[PDB]
Amino acid sequence: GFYRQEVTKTAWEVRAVYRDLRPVGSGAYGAVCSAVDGRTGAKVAIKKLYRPFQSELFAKRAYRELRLLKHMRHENVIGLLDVFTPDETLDDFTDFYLVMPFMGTDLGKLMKHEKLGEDRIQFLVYQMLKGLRYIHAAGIIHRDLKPGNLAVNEDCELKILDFGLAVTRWYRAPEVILNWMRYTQTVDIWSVGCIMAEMITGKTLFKGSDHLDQLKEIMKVTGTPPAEFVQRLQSDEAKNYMKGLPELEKKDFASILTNASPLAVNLLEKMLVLDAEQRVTAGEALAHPYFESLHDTEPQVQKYDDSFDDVDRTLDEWKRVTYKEVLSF
Repeated sequence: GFYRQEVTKTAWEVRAVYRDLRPVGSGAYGAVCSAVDGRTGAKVAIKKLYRPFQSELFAKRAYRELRLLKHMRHENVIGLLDVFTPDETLDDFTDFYLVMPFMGTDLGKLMKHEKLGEDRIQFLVYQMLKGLRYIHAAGIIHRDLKPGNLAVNEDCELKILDFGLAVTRWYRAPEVILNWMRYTQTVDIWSVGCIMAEMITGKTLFKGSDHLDQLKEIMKVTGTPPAEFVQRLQSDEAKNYMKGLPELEKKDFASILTNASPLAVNLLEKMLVLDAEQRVTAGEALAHPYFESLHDTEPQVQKYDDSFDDVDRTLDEWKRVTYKEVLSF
């Protein structure tokens, strides 16, 4: 009395090298399939961009994603193995595909599926910080680091995803919630801290309903910042808001993270401070004694020039520049 049917029937056109296409995930900007590279035999992930040239905004974002992926060459940062288009000429150019190493899962699902002891947590945070140090050395800020953006394979190797293209705010720095200061690289550090805390205790550290509730939950732990920090804020609304907050003392992280080693508590105390200038950088965090047991952790990477991304272009010009990028691979 019933019949089965596939309802989403999207069509892919990929190089003959990649065999065994299998869906993995979807997204607003593209869909991902697993495949096997016939040459090396390695497992790869192929992302088909979702209508990249339906609008000038989508085209700009696809071009920036492509250039960011081409620029980064680090083991803890997702990179490009290949880029291709099935279209034969520029006038027919409508779809292009990105090829990346295949990661079995992301840290978000892993936190609910797997036991994460001290050693695996240490290694994962270690890889996060190395990838972040590489990204920051290139002058790029992730700005939206979360467990879903951290891919992990079977070897506990980690890669950062969706960087520079800026669930939503439990891992956002306080300067991102209120937009009260110019963003620095250390915003990503805050995210790591949150993630690391959630890795240790198994509970979201700062889980708020609305934005102001997020800041309430944050300052319950960090305490109110000194008035001097409030006077250096750029936003006037945030300044007036922080003025009228009742005084709150800093809570001891050992009481918060009851099942954390002293070194973990120390590193987290240096990561989760309200003033971004007082936060350790990725390199300083990597030098913490918490990572002493791991092999030593500057990257020589060219500064990323975003001027080419900000050139005002028509859709035809976006298609031509993206086509050149695709063919230049």
